[PDB]
Amino acid sequence: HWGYGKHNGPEHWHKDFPIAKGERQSPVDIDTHTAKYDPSLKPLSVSYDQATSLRILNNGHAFNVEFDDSQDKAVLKGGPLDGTYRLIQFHFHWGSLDGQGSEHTVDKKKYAAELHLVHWNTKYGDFGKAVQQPDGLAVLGIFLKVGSAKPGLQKVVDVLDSIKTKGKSADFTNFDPRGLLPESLDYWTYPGSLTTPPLLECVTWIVLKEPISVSSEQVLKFRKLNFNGEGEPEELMVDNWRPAQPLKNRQIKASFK
Ligand SMILES: CN1C(=O)NS(=O)(=O)c2ccccc21
Ligand SMILES: [Zn+2]
Repeated sequence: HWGYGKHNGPEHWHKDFPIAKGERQSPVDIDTHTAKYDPSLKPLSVSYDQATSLRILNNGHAFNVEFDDSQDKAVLKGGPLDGTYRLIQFHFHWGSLDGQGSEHTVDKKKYAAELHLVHWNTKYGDFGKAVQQPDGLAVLGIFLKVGSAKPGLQKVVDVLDSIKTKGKSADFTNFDPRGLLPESLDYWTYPGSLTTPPLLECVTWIVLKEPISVSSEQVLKFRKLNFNGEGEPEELMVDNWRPAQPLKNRQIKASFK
């Protein structure tokens, strides 16, 4: 099945998932000089004060911190969005080396990692219905660079030992995702897709311009995770990123001058 290896990685995905060669695939390179300021874009509204985290899962591709999305508790609104989008999970993509790991790039620059906060449009009732709609999801993407530690990430880092291998999960309550946000909410936005199979074209991407800084020790602990299950040969969970895909007939809009 699909993964990030030589024989099942991104260049192979189109055989099982032909939408991989579609018209609104993600990620993309953000050419900062070609992105156009759109003064009609509103400020983002990130309302995470009542977020209820539940669990952290190694799914064999990344680790997901999952939230209770049975009520409007942590929501994203405003910006390019119409309506209300509920936080369901976040996860990261990262590299084997600090010079790679992000999915989106900025003027071809690759960051060490990228955080995806995944939200679904409440007008579709559930996540599974939302992913079938062109405006079903809103993903807030945040770049990670290596420098000073991010204090609000440490609780995530310290539980990873307990979910080393595929299929392991651990209770992960009371985690505040506000501790993962940079100061500025300036962003770029474009219509795109999930970045792993099934690669559905259901995402409004909102990518923040300001990266967060994490320490080398923090990202090193991401790289100790495993793609494999327990009792299988160890394959380090690294380079779980899809490279930039053709922009095709899309414009990237900027919220800022
Ligand atoms: C699995 N996966 C990703 O890797 N990156 S993402 O496009 O933000 C995403 C969004 C929704 C569901 C799954 C997702
Ligand atoms: Zn992702």
